[PDB]
Amino acid sequence: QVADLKAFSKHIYNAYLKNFNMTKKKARSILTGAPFVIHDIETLWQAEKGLVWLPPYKEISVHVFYRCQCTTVETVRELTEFAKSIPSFSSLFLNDQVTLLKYGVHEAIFAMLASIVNKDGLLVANGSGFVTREFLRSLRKPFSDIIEPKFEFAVKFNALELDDSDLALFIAAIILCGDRPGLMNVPRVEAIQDTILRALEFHLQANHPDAQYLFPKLLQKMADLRQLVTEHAQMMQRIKKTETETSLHPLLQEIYKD
Amino acid sequence: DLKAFSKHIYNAYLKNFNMTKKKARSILTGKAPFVIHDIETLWQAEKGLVWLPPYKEISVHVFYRCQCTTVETVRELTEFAKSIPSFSSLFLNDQVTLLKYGVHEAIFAMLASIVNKDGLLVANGSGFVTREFLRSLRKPFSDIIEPKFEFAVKFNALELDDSDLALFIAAIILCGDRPGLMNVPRVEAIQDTILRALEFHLQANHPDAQYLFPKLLQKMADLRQLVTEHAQMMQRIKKTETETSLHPLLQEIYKDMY
Ligand SMILES: CCCCCCOc1ccc(C[C@H](CC)C(=O)O)cc1CNC(=O)c1ccc(C(F)(F)F)cc1
Ligand SMILES: CCCCCCOc1ccc(C[C@H](CC)C(=O)O)cc1CNC(=O)c1ccc(C(F)(F)F)cc1
Ligand SMILES: CCCCCCCO[C@@H]1O[C@H](CO)[C@@H](O)[C@H](O)[C@H]1O
Ligand SMILES: CCCCCCCO[C@@H]1O[C@H](CO)[C@@H](O)[C@H](O)[C@H]1O
Repeated sequence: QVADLKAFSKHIYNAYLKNFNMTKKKARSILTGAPFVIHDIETLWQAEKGLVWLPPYKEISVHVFYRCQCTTVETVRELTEFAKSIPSFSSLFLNDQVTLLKYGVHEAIFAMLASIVNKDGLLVANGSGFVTREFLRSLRKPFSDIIEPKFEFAVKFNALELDDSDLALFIAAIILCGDRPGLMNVPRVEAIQDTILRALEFHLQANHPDAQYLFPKLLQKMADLRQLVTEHAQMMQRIKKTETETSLHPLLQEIYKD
Repeated sequence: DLKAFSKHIYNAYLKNFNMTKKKARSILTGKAPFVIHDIETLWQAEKGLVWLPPYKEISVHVFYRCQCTTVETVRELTEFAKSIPSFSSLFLNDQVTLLKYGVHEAIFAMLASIVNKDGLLVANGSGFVTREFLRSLRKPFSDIIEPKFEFAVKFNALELDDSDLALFIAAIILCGDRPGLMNVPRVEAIQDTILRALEFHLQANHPDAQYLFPKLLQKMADLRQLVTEHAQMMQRIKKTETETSLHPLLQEIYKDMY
């Protein structure tokens, strides 16, 4: 058990290093010293005009909302490849894999957004841009509702000071979740998750030897993320109800379908 | 390119399907399987001569063995599909949608390879269960059997070989009008490529065949009707035979078929 955990953790980290475009290590070097700062309409237009970088244009709040969907779609592709590299995730039947991804990606996305964020804003477009928290909060309701809860979570999450190797096991535990609706092989997914959680506590003891209560704090963060996604899906429902001209990407339609 | 397309599909077929039609026709012709034709021969077959939920009765036992072969063939069809150009490029939920509505059409076409008018090869060709015995099972279980033999005899009269079947099965899976497909234009495009490859392949492989390609297009329509009728019998069995188990994968496949 103790010898198999270190190899397991290393395999998952490699799956992480191989599949995600931005690491917290890379992100943290960009945010400590250059990204083009986007803080109003004019700089946002600048960024789109090649300094940094879709359905037909409409308005600024809707354009940003569309760029949020695009990052989700791309992060889902990365999370799908990550999960496939996970031990025995690929042994599940394909429909169980889709179930885990469907109900797990947004929990993992919000955890991973914390890596590319500080209290003042968000790295965008491979870290070549930085969009400020203040500009994001200046958008129109209902679109601005979805913004600040994610910053409030990320600031508290970044306080735990996790690194990419911790995060790789954290995300894997989010995905391999046994109580997802419609899951076929519940005992098999619970088994995989228990191994990942075991590997995670072992990894934390070695990587953060002085850290107080870090494993149960992380388990609590997993419950916070489910609550965060719950509130986020509620706000997406309001956007769908009250902003009928605004489009939702087909993949997000499938994720949010009941 | 188009020959290369067919050769790639053919190799993914030989790589992923343990029993080929060539092999099956060698066994069934005589280049010798234990014949299962009644209760006693079936018992001998289970007692190591040839080879699950707890036993209930004979007709349910065979019904369970039918489910086991579907589960195993879905696994092979999943890997065959994942080896097809641009099937893997679809999103995973679209891949599952195609398999969900495609596997039984492919399964019934592929079962024709291991069948003659008298019965069916079982357990890697080591057994042969007679159409006679299968028809003699209790209703409602026996109802699922004879429409399949009817289809297969006529299907075998076209005298396809494994090279033809590989493209036929690929065309069945990559099917653009499956319910709930996300990227219909991309699936329709892949299907059109397979079908053009098949037309081209049948020209070379069956030069003297008359109307073979449109006959095969008609067999694909016949397969879809055979599966609709089969799905209705399966739902009636779940209604009237509450003690009989249905494998979870089959529960998920038949959940929304009418
Ligand atoms: C740590 C918290 C950061 C909070 C910021 C809000 O970020 C988000 C909130 C919610 C979602 C979930 C989506 C909603 C459609 C889903 O439902 O899938 C995604 C993002 C990700 N946003 C971006 O990456 C982003 C934002 C702006 C721009 C730009 F440059 F245009 F301004 C470019 C990219
Ligand atoms: C012309 C083609 C063949 C026709 C014969 C009927 O065969 C079938 C009909 C319907 C299905 C679809 C399933 C049903 C649950 C689904 O709904 O998925 C599968 C089979 C495949 N049967 C077997 O392989 C089989 C049968 C008997 C035994 C044995 F030895 F125990 F008696 C062992 C294996
Ligand atoms: C192994 C490939 C064949 C799998 C076929 C079974 C697919 O079932 C479907 O899986 C989906 C989750 O992914 C659910 O949303 C659907 O409710 C369910 O019907
Ligand atoms: C790309 C991996 C992430 C996919 C997440 C979205 C999955 O959507 C679900 O796909 C299933 C078909 O497979 C359908 O049965 C469900 O109705 C649908 O909600």
